[PDB]
Amino acid sequence: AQNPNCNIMIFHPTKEEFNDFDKYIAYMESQGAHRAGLAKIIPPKEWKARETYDNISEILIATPLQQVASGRAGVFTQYHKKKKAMTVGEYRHLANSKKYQTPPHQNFEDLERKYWKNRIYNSPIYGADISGSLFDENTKQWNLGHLGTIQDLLEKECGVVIEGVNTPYLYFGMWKTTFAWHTEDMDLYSINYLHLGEPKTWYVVPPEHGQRLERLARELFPGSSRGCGAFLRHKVALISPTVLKENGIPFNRITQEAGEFMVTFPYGYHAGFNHGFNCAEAINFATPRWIDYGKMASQCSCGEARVTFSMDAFVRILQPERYDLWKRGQD
Ligand SMILES: [NH3+]NC(=O)c1ccc(-c2nn[nH]n2)cc1
Ligand SMILES: [Cl-]
Ligand code: NA
Ligand code: NI
Ligand SMILES: [Zn+2]
Repeated sequence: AQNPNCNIMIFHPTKEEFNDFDKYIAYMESQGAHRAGLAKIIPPKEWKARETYDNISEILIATPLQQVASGRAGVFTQYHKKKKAMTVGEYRHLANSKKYQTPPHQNFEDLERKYWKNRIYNSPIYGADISGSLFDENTKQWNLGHLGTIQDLLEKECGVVIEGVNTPYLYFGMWKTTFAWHTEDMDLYSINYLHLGEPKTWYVVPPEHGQRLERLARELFPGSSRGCGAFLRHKVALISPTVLKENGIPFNRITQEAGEFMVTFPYGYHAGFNHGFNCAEAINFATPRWIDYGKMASQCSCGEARVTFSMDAFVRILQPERYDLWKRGQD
């Protein structure tokens, strides 16, 4: 069995290997990459996303979100407070202000230590889920706006057309902006390209061990758990690497830098934080190997989670017994 310890693998495709997206995902899996839940892909030197980032300041962040924590430094939830709209140029200036700028630090480990010590005492602002793309239309390899759609994948695997579309999203981050522990909607894959700026640190639990993380989360957030049997679907809970280690939870960590892709695999729980001002682009995708994960994915039906109408067809077709109750939770 490949990659039996479930390490995060890093790949360096050649320009030729970068042509066929789907083929390379399958190749990574043949090497056991999926066992970790996350892989890093470093593009060949010949490749570029777009020519420059000099002209992005006028993009609008219509609803920046302030991420306010409660709890303890290693075990906390966060809620998103809506702020007034601002441009990417305005948000960059805010990220670099004394209030929000990254502190002086020696290396990525020293910054990580500072993050876990101090995150809860600050409330960073970030831009999330902004439909759009920064890949140039002429970039033919690994352009996140031009991957096979999930709806076409289900049609090719299972036989029936469904409604829905599948387009990328942009994210603008600053120091301490935080992504809570989660798997993707319907346990899909995701891919994330860090276009510009400071790094993003990721934590990931192997898919084979995801129920260990779920168990711990129920223990650590007991009121949440009573409320919803899939509360990690709400994407609000943080548990530090120290606490995971204390509890014996298998996990790994890695830092993504500008110009690198990260792929998350079906049912790979992940969380992390941004080092400073940055811009990333991400989208969910499927392969044939996803279909069984999608059939088995937990669902939140308590109301809290709420998602793109595109998830409706996936539930309806893959999970007909659960559909009516899930649909009640979407209202
Ligand atoms: N599936 N979405 C993610 O894994 C994800 C979600 C949000 C963020 C984020 N970056 N700064 N705050 N949150 C980063 C990644
Ligand atoms: Cl700090
Ligand atoms: Na490890
Ligand atoms: Ni994710
Ligand atoms: Zn719920």
